Amino acid sequence: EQESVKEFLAKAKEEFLKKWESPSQNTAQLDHFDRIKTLGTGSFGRVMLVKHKETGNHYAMKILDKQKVVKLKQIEHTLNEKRILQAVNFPFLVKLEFSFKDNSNLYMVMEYVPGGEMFSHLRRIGRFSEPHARFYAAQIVLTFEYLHSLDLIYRDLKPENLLIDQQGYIQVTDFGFAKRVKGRTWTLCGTPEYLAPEIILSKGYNKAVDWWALGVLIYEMAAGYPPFFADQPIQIYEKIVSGKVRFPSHFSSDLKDLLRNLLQVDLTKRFGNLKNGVNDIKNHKWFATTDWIAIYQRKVEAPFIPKFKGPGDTSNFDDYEEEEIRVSINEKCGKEFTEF
Ligand SMILES: COC(=O)c1ccc(C[NH3+])cc1
Repeated sequence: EQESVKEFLAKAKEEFLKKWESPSQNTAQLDHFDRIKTLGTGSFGRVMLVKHKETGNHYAMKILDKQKVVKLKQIEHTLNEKRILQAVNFPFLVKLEFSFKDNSNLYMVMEYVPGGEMFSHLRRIGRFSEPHARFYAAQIVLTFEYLHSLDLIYRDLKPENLLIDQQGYIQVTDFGFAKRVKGRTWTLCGTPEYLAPEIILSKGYNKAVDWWALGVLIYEMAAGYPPFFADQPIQIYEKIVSGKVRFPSHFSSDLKDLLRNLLQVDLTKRFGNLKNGVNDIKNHKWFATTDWIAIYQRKVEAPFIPKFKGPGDTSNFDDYEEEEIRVSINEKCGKEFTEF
């Protein structure tokens, strides 16, 4: 309710809407870049480290195969991802620098963050101390305050999507499930361990699912494993809907209290979804040592700085089979992707 935050968010929304209404398109092409390395791969796309041939800058180029996007029912999702990313601007979101398409693929050319995914660092270290988890959590809280004020739901919070930058701060990547939603939406998406009960139960759900996922993330960062862990998805889902969570004895009382309010099965009682909105989270005791403005301004010294040798270093990412980027001589799926 600080007039300061109100005016910040009002300007943020004005700027977002202008870009949302008139999206950029076709701002580079493939032969402006050299291919370096595959950084990730999935059922309909890949992320490739590339270097711009004129500037020498490195980028993470997400390449989506239009035919596979169609087959796996991701058309609208890919259009969401690009339209949202070209319109947002926040310190903890990876920046989309260029986008374009060709006969075969869609391309989103993002700033490359060489420090790696939080997932790798968390697994390597085991767990994060509460201060370390809190530093990251505060960045997600502010990011969700920003996104939700724009009527955006993120829907893919998990450690793999949180890159650690050169200053040790988070950059959220992968807007593949992000959507502009006034009210409710219905698509089943997200990784099993992070799904809110109302997603599992096929309800019309809202931004409260992001706050649930933050609870899962904070738990996993501080414990080293997620709260509803089980060997198969159906067993995970039974635990999620049950309303039962066990906390390690090393968790502080303040942490347990915050988590009970984020991991609240009843979405109408969940922190982030009450009348006081995000302030129930920002004002919670677990965040008492957090200077929200200093986090936003990146003035807090980070818990650690990833080790890397320079902007082209791939040592914090892992190795994948290197496959061709073939571009068909014939246009595929042109109609479906006209707006991209
Ligand atoms: C800005 O995006 C990146 O730097 C990046 C994204 C995804 C991966 C692999 N999951 C690696 C790097």
